[PDB]
Amino acid sequence: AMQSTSNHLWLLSDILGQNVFRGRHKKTGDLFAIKVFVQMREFEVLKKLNHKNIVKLFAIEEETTTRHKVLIMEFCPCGSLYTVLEEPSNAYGLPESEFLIVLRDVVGGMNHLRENGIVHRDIKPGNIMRVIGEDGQSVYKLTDFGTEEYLHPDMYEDLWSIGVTFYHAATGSLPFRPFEGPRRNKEVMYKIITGKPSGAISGVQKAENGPIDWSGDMPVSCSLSRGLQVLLTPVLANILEADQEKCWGFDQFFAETSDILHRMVIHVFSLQQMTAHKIYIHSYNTATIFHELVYKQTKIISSNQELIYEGRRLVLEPGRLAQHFPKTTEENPIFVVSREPLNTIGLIYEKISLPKVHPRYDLDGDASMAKAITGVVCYACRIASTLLLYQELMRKGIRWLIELIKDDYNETVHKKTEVVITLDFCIRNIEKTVKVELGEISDIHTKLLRLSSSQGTIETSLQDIDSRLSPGGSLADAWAHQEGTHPKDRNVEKLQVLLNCMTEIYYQFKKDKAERRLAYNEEQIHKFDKQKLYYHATKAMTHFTDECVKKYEAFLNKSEEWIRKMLHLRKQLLSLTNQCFDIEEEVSKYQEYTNELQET
Ligand SMILES: CC(C)c1ccc2oc3nc(N)c(C(=O)Nc4nnn[nH]4)cc3c(=O)c2c1
Repeated sequence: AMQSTSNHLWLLSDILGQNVFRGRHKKTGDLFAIKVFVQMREFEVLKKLNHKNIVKLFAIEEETTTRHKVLIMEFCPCGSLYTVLEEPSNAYGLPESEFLIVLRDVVGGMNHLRENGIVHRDIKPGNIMRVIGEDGQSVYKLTDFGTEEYLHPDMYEDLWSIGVTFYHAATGSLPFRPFEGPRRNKEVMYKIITGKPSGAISGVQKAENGPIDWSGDMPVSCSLSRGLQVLLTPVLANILEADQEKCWGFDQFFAETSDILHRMVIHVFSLQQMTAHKIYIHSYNTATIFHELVYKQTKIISSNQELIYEGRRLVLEPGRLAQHFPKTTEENPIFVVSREPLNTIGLIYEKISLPKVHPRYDLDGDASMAKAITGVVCYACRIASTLLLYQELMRKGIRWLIELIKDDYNETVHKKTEVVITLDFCIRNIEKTVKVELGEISDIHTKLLRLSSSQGTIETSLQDIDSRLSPGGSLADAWAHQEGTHPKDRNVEKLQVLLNCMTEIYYQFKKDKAERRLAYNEEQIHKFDKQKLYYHATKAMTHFTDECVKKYEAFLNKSEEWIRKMLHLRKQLLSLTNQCFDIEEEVSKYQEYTNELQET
């Protein structure tokens, strides 16, 4: 039993959205999204609507048995944005690149709809479908053109649900949540929106009939980079208040969003702070503004920013455009160091624990619980891989920094030889004439011998530093390989195994919730795997805090000491080379003084 048309057919079991059925064409076999329910104009005008971010309405037919108006639309095997947000890997926010894709498609689609003049208003993650492009990345489209959670305070009685959708995608949770959720606390919801704190974007009621925790910045669990949060906070803040006097409008919205989308990414890893950062800078900006953003994200003075890339010093000309910078990834960034002592902070993340498991056999409660806990383990896996990444970037940055310091030492050796050759060829060229009026030479020797003495002290204090830049010389990078975690331990994948187990159990509970009840056998399987879920999560957190976190903190403290040692050595070597330059010119005051007398 199924429904058919002149060109398409569909089964009622393959139901998509509740109606829209997953159908096929009678002559080609290609799958289509079949929609089964003045019109003949407003639909044919929707036929011509062609865009990358718009679900192409293919045709309009009439069903066989009921003669209903059936819409032949494009099929999207992946689902909607809401389906993507239901996965545990996005329970605390989408990945950064995926978020940029969502923003680009949403803006690029709504701009086309405004060029054609179609207001959507009800724009939720359920109205944004996701397909797979020919390149592999996702492509999001609009289709159905409000919802109880995405309504405007005045409509609750256009740029609002867009902001709520962007916050939901960036943080994994809704911006305005009462205690018992937007259900019986619905009035609180209204009181939360009419509280319009202007700039703030978040308000969480963490107690029944309690207060509302307001916030203007994104939560710590947000997986976006700090720079992307800096550029994203005002865009949401200015489109989330009931005042039409203080609303941006689509012109300012599209302008600022287009400003964000046109910025290339520069990966910069603060080594002395052990903190990774992404600088969003246009391709036409100069390196001065780049140092400005690096300062605004790391508090490092622009003139003190010394950059390292691929094992070499990197000098950025203040006028060099950003698009001509070397291409950098998350695993091959541009290390920034400074001569000023910097505090060793490390990674900042939200420390979440395991929510307790309930014994009540509840097909809905076990589903929501499994979703929450699996999202927690996903966050623990993300932070685990991020800590491993910070440790490896730390090892590469240190192993490069020691070689850079040794290069500076080698240049100091060059200048030292330049001073020694002149010192000898000027202290003995005078003794050539002495062995043939006495104060003019005695003073010279009493100064040149001082020069050779202090120069010798520089030699000893230099060979001491070369002894410090040797293996095991109270400055070797050997402890970094023998402290924190490594990809050899395979901790990220060790957590990802239990993550796949808990994800399979979660999906099976998602299938068990659709069924209103289970048989006895399937019930006992549901309970057994419900306990195995708790065992998997407990083992995962045990392996996370008692192996990844401890090693990371040991490596971090050790790094905090080695940073002090390295800064000390850098100041010493700088002082020594400076004591090699000012005496390089002090021997220039004597090489031309008496060695060249005046006589016809
Ligand atoms: C249940 C999930 C796995 C899934 C898989 C494929 C899907 O494939 C779709 N392909 C479309 N073209 C539209 C659509 O155009 N509009 C629409 N339906 N419901 N809400 N919006 C919707 C869907 C789905 O739901 C869907 C879900």
